[PDB]
Amino acid sequence: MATLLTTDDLRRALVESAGETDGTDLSGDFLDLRFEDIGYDSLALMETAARLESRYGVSIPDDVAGRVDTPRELLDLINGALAEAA
Repeated sequence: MATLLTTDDLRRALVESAGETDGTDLSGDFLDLRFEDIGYDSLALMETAARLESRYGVSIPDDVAGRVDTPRELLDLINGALAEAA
């Protein structure tokens, strides 16, 4: 048993990192939009990644980090990576 990454948790983490609360509303459908579509800069995005690692005790690999595009796939990746742990 461990604390998995949830929708709302992910939604919070993006906000907690950036703080950008103008124009971009994650109160709807964000998982299907790309990071740049939800108004998140690459730098602020990787800052968010550090927050994920710090919370769930995980770590995101170099190559796969730059191979994602939408939040959904990021969520799926870390969820699946946790699912491989017992």
